[PDB]
Amino acid sequence: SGIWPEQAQRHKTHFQHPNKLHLRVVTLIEHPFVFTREVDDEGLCPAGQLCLDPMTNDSSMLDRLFSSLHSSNDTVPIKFKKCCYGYCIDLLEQLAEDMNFDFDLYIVGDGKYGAWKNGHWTGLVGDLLSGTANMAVTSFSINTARSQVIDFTSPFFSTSLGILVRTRDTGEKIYEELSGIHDPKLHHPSQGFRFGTVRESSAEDYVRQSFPEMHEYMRRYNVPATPDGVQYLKNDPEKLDAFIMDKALLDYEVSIDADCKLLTVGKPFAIEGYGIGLPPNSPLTSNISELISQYKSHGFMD
Repeated sequence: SGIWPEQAQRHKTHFQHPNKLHLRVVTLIEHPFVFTREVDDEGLCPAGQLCLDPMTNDSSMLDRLFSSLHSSNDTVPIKFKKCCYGYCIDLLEQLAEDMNFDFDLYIVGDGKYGAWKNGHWTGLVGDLLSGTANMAVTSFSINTARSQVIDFTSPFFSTSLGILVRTRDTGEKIYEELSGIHDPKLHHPSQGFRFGTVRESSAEDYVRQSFPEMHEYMRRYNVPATPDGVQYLKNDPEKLDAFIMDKALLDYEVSIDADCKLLTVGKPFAIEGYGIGLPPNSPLTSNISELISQYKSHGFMD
């Protein structure tokens, strides 16, 4: 008793087996990808993952959270513990099972992508450039000037930008006959067409770098998050009109729309791609690429 590996495998590996490599993975606050909810009285997540949100994008805070999670102190408060579940959690679990690495995932304080602000990068790009975060396996659109500061991995899902407008009540029901970026009514507000986008996102930076003259309305109509904007659009007072975002993020919102008003129309344009940020000088990039290729070939990711 004590020397046998099966009898001793209670809190450690089988027999001097290399445990999961502790990595720093970060995710967003988007509900279609990770549904932020509360924990039970025991402080665990049976269906979701033990994701922590400190309400701040501080490197020391996440360092302390990872130091407390590795040890058995369990000093995290009750209301700080969250249960994240969705596509990102399942993908991270599959990657951890197929590559044997630690699936510790924390919630970023800001909850957005992070565009060029104050002459630097915020959100996830700032954490990737600082050196704290090691992987960025989540919804992350590849921008023009953003893919040159960090090494994006192979996009697991070829996403695109999709216009999300409401069906104006008219004798058939009419709507916004938009064709895409080349549409004339998209650049100039057609009869006071309010422009709205996600704050500190890739599409926002793309619009600011392409045509900054129409970015004032988008900056003044910054929404806190995607579900908040969806709920504001579904509300009776029509405050915003344009909700251009990724197609995969808005598909879940259109599917659960009980009002049959929000829908994604228009031809697929501006292929962004859900990239994965990863700092250079890392041998795990090839393994992640091979795993993504295997998932796309087998079809289990779909």
